Amino acid sequence: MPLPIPSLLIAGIGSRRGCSAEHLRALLERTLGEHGRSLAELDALASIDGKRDEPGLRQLATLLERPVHFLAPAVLHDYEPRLLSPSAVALRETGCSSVAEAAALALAERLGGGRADLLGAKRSDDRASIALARLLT
Repeated sequence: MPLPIPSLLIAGIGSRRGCSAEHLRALLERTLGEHGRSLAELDALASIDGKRDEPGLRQLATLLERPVHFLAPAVLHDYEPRLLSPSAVALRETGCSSVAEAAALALAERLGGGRADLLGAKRSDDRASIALARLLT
């Protein structure tokens, strides 16, 4: 009996200082809606670990009752070659050319144990970026 899928869906988030839970949640909702996915289907949120706290992301994780994992800059860098939206601010600050895309892939593959795929390029506004990754199966 092959169980194909714990089908896994992860949202990677990169955000500017101060970005609210409500802002993030609205961007997240629109991003999921583009791909015909619902908040209810997310398994976890991912972002980059650093010193700065982001109360907005922790609050969003509490709203969703789902975890947020913060991943080492070094782990995210491993995903540079597979990113869809190679960036500046990001690359400058974090060494990583898209925090949202890298963190979504990196977490999906870590929780899921095989190859992950982005659903599309990240969606960004002035304050935050969201990317979605799933298990290649």
